[PDB]
Amino acid sequence: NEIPKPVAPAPDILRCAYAELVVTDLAKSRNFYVDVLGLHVSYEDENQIYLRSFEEFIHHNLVLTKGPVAALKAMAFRVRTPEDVDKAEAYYQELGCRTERRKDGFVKGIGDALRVEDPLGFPYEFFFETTHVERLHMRYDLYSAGELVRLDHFNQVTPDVPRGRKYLEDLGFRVTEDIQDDEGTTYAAWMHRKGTVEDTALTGGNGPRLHHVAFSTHEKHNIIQICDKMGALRISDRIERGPGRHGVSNAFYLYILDPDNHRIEIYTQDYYTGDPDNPTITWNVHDNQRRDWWGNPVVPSWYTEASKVLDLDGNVQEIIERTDDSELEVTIGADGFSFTRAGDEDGSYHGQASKGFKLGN
Amino acid sequence: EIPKPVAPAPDILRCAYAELVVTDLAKSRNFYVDVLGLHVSYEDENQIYLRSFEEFIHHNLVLTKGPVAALKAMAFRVRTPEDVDKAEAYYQELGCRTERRKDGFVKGIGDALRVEDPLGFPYEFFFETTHVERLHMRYDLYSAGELVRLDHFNQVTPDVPRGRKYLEDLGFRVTEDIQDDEGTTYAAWMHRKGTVEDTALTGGNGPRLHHVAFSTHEKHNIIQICDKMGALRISDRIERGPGRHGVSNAFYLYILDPDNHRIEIYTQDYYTGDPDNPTITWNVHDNQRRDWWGNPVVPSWYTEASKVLDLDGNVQEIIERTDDSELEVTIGADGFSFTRAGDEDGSYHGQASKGFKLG
Amino acid sequence: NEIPKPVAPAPDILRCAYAELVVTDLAKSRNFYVDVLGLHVSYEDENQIYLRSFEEFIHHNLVLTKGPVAALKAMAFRVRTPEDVDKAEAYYQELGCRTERRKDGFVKGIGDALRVEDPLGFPYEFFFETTHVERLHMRYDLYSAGELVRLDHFNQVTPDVPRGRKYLEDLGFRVTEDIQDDEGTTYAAWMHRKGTVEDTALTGGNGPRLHHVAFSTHEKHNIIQICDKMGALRISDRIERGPGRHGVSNAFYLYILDPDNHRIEIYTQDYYTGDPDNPTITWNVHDNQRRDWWGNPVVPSWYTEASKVLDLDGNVQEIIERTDDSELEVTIGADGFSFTRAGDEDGSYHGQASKGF
Amino acid sequence: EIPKPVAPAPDILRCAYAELVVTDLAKSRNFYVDVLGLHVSYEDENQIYLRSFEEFIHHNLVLTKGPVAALKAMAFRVRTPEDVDKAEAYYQELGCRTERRKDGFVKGIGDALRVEDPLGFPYEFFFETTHVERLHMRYDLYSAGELVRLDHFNQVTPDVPRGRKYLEDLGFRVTEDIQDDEGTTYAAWMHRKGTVEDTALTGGNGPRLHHVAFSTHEKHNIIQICDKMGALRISDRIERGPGRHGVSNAFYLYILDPDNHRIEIYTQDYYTGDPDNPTITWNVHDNQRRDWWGNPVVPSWYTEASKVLDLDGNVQEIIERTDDSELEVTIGADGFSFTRAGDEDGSYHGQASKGF
Ligand SMILES: O=C(O)Cc1ccc(O)c(O)c1
Ligand SMILES: O=C(O)Cc1ccc(O)c(O)c1
Ligand SMILES: [Ca+2]
Ligand SMILES: [Cl-]
Ligand SMILES: [Cl-]
Ligand SMILES: [Fe+2]
Ligand SMILES: [Fe+2]
Ligand SMILES: [Fe+2]
Ligand SMILES: [Fe+2]
Repeated sequence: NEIPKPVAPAPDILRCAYAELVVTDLAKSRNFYVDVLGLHVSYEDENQIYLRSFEEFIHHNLVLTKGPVAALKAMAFRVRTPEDVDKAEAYYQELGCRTERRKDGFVKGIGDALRVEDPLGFPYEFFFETTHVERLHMRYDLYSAGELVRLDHFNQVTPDVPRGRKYLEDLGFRVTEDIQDDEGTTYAAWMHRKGTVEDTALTGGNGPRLHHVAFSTHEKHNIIQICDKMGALRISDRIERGPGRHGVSNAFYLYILDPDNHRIEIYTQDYYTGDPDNPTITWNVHDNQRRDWWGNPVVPSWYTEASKVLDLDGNVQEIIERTDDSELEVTIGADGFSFTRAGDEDGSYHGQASKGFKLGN
Repeated sequence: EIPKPVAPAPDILRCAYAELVVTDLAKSRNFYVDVLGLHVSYEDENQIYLRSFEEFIHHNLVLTKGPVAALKAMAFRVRTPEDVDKAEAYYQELGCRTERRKDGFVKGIGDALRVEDPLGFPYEFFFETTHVERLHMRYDLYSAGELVRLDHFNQVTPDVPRGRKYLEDLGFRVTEDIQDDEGTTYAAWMHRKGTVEDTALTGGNGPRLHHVAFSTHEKHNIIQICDKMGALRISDRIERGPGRHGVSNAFYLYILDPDNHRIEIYTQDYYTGDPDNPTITWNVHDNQRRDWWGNPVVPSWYTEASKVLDLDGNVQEIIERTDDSELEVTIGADGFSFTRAGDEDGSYHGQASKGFKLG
Repeated sequence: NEIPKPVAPAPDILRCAYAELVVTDLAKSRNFYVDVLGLHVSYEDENQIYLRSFEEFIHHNLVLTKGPVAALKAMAFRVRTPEDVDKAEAYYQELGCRTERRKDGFVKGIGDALRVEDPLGFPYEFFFETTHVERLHMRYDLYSAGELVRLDHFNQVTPDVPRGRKYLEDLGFRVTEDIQDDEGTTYAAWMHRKGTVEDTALTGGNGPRLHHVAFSTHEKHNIIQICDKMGALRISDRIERGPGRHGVSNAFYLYILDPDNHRIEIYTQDYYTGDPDNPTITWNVHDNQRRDWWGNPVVPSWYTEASKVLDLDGNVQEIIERTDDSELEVTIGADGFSFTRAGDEDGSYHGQASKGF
Repeated sequence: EIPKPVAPAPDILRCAYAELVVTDLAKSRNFYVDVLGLHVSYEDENQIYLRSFEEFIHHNLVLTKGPVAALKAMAFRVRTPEDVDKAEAYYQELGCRTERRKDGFVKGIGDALRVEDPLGFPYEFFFETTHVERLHMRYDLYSAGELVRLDHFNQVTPDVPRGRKYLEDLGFRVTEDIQDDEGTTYAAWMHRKGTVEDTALTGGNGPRLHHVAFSTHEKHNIIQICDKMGALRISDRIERGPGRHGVSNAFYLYILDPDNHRIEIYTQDYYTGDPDNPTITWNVHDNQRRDWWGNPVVPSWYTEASKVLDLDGNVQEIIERTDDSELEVTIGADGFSFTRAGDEDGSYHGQASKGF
């Protein structure tokens, strides 16, 4: 059921800014994000770790908060002015959503902040005020071979992609690419404020769940190094998918799994989307170069597994099942189909994945 | 067992070129020149002679039109003219068929010996070759995917220790191999030129040619070949990869030519030229041995390979492997692999890694 | 003399979009930009070549226009809406600047467009409407080892940097980085709309002149390849400066010279500036890591040479002399000084450039 | 000329390590370990032993505390234990001073011969060495600037042809050199291991050690060294580069340690292992021979180099080059260079390139 456009003006959103993830063992999670991935510690204590990327000047891009149930607690967007936090509150109230306003922040290093249970069941935060820290962008004495330089985007699993898409468009996100079929189904969409392919993205599936948080690197070899290091640490089982070239976004990518199975994407070298008539690219769901441009098969966990999300009380949001067709099922499932060249039987796949693989039992 | 000759082994420098029989010369040319960017040393209606960016000998690859795609010769350069005579005496003592041509079998090679070796493979040994313009600083020509050297061959043969011993007598030194705990050898890598490999043995029905490998300068050059193949909408000819190898530590990719000949693109293995270079043995169930990142080995990699010819140009008969199959013991329905030895977490039973089973 | 802030609202400027460069030999220029640099032809004829980068979808990033005097004819910024072109027109009219509007464009592939002689003497164009073309961002069948992927920025030589900076700020550009000394002089400033370090930048010097136009690559090796190719073509003398790591911007860079001596920068991997309180970085002019972070010396030509610019009638703009201190003189001239570590005599340079020259 | 011994030459595999005397061990450690990321094989209060990422022999660099910074030994590994005996006979026949230590001069080397060679350089030959963990897949340790192998040495010596013929007799093959039309040789590069160089000769006053070179995997690893040096505010210790070489075709950088020992970082030269590997001669006036992009060579690169020690640890006396100077004929007041031979456009007279 369609989400109405409020009369109240949308807040002016700059970018994705940070996620707060609940984690079950804080020391194990620190080992992953600090020792394996090289994120920089802005603050920590016995309950939380606050981490930032190489080029960041706001207080953090990631808060790890200890709790009993691993989940997304908030995805936070920075807004352009303090007054945009008021606009966000009015906007979401008009939408009939539950909201919570804290003048001195939910997490350290953030000031006046609004959290909301959005119409798709996701916990969004909007804030302007944040504690500036040392921007480490020229600290090459600290630079790692796998350095994560920026927070890039979030990706959300939600059952009805068009419903979500219209709501985000009204909030001022522009869709850059999407995946559809010839029968009216949308499987995924990507949308931005900051002028890259994405600040958030919708993946069709049971939800609300958080698919991933993405960080970028400077160069492709930096992503290769993360893989290499995970091999040396004998944690290659935590590399879920990749590395690859995306069709959607044209980025070089890797997906890995934190100790609570929160999925992290490492990403580089997408393209500029800031013009308001930026061409929207629609890929057909059966095109086997859409997700991995080289045609490598998409691991089934990538479609089925995602993180729980919390409501404003800290309880897990109940999952609503997708009734639209499943991307997994129509591409690599038993009645699935994919092609390399449209209309060519050669290099097509019927009821199995590419490259000689089938879905595991 | 293959006996060690009394005659001295030829001093082999390196792998030098392969002659591949191809069925459609123009389609093969499109692949090797237009897609992969190899440099033409000579061509006519019957053959295309190709070299890599840094080569100075006449060629690294000869594509010969013929009725049945196959490997016709894998050629090693020897240190001196006299080493061709040494190769001839050596293989005659082994009781192999040999053929000697004072003026070469292909253009740009002089005095050369071809043999049907004890494993059924057509080896060539030569010294003399026509030098060409070494293109190593021709950055006006350099591709985003530039292939810079010929690196190695890889041969499929049923009995790896038997082949390994024979190659050792020939002066190749084993760098890495893959074994299990009950004494089966699945693969071995061996060199002359001070890299991980000049040729390599993969256990399987043979003789078949598994692949020919070319290097690039950097990892991104390999990524570009993938990217270009997607743009050309030939991603279905990317067989496996890209990845980081366990064995060799090289960054890699496997692609298939129009006759299904497999080409590896490879970079950044390590120096093995010291005589006590430490050998590395990997367990066959170690899921990081082939792809260090644990990505699954596609089953065609284990099953498919090119035919090889005898000196008459007929296809060599295949002999079946009786030792255990790497595919079966790792990714088949009774297969298993681990991430950490002894740890059930990150182990895979009856399927491949990353959530796939065999198609 | 301070440029006043209009009552009229500023246009919403998205980004630098294209430059129109007058060149004297269209074929020689084509050889440089297409054959050497690999830019993509959107359109050409006997008078003009329209070129774009690998990831662009608007008609072009660079127009080469044959003419008698090599010069910048227009530096063009795209605005957010058609109504922003009206805003630009009112804004510059209130500034008392000469303006010209053409509903059907000045160059092919651009629709309704306003050109102005701006208060610093530069020919700015603002436009929204443009013909979309095939975006080549996944055409890896065409991708060059030196591929130029985006237009990034322009850099302008102007005698009074503070005066220009205030005007650009009023127009909506935000200063990301600058170079000053301890005596109240500003030598350079960088400023943006699109959320990178720069869409345009001001270099203190006699002006108006165009210092350079900059294009991006994906990776540092792509810039190295441009140098390697120029060596192979035996045109290494057209490499002016670099490659290097910038202090200001933190980008990896290269400066080369086209056949009419128009300077092109190749640039990669600066940082995100889109937050409105993005911290502004000020360097001291004597800091020998401010321009090349590795302390490589800046050749004098980089400071003294720059392209002519045209007025709306196509005539060369008269050059006004800088009276503020010269960055060349104070760092590498006879009485110049630079340091590696502030306050350390070791690694400092008196009356000469770094690294032995 | 240095006569060829009748005794057989030792079979030399490769350059293996250098022993550098340093004046302040902790400062040197900071440079080679904390800045450059070399891996500790052993240390104590007098010495630090260091290796590159892909090495399995005990070390590639030994830093020894001493009163005067100098090269103490440049060591080549030989193929067999018997090659040490061959090296001893060979240098004895040459009339050179030698010292054999059956248990080595430095830790992790066994039976070793040091010699004061005919050019005044302290060479070591050894086979026996303690194997260590080869770190080539320890990506948990890998630095953004990782030094992966020892590549070569470069020696300053007054008479390049004399040194070249000596090295050829020892089995080194020349790959590239720089000459002029009058017949002067200014520099030569020569190898055993099938790369462009294991050692190289630069014309100048000598014996002095010009540099020791380490390789990286990729060009960005070299860029990272420069960026790191910037961040550490020691950019003044970047001497020359980064660049593409003409000779060798390698991507390069030169930096200076705390005692002004020069280290090259190098990647992506070409294969030279075939015995008829084509030799490349550049003209000294060709401005792309050293830096392919035509960037000027700073005078310090031609004039400055490290002292070397004799076997008593005293500094070797230096012999002045009497052949023409490459500095003088290219960038000095009467020098010149060209971009394109015969073209005055892109030529530099009495001046280096690019405006200096
Ligand atoms: O299959 C793997 O990944 C192991 C391996 C290593 C080096 C090679 O050259 C090769 O062809 C295969
Ligand atoms: O000076 C130059 O640039 C030539 C050169 C090539 C290879 C080397 O290893 C070296 O030290 C110097
Ligand atoms: Ca359908
Ligand atoms: Cl995807
Ligand atoms: Cl600069
Ligand atoms: Fe993503
Ligand atoms: Fe291989
Ligand atoms: Fe610039
Ligand atoms: Fe060197």
